[PDB]
Amino acid sequence: PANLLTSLVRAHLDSGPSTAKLDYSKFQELVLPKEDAGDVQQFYDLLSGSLEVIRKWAEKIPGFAELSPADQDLLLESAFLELFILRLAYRSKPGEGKLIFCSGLVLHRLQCARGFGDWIDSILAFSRSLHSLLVDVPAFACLSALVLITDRHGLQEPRRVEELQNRIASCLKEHVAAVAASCLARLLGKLPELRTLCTQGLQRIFYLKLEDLVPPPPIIDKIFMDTLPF
Repeated sequence: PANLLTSLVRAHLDSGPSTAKLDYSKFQELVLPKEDAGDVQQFYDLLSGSLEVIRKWAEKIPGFAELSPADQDLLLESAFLELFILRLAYRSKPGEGKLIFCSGLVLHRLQCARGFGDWIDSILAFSRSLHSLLVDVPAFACLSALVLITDRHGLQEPRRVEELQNRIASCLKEHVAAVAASCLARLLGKLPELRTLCTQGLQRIFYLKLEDLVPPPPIIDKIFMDTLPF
């Protein structure tokens, strides 16, 4: 609460690199002057890097393993892209065009751009906007959880998901009051912006599957296919 807040913080901090574990060996500060196979493979590799991490993070959210197994899977699948983006935006340093991935790998915008396409600029724009809110770690630990624990079509126990959402929203509300209510509304406003960004992700994967230089890994492909409402 209390403990909830602390459990949520501990789960967030254990899901990402220590500042000490950052890896700059591939980082190129000046990128020399048409997407190829290596760019597409890296795109899928970067996305796949978060899969196990977000799963283990979710499992540490109190209540989440008390949802039905099918609702756990559906929540994770539906939120994956949004969670990948939000955590990336928050971890990264958009004033330097530095992307920081959950493995600790650091890359410059231009080293990713051909894989991600335009979407990476949209993600950096959202990241600079996220950074201007100066969201502290506890608030972010709640927000990220709220991205995951939210209503989706096909949940078996939507009310229990709603109750867990309420608990976390309450936790966040109280925390924001303690530290400092339009801040709260500003924070919460990032959730719909994130969805709209997730859409450009689905557009980029669609384009890549069309192009078919390298196919998406099975797990990313499944998320894509299951998250299509047609």
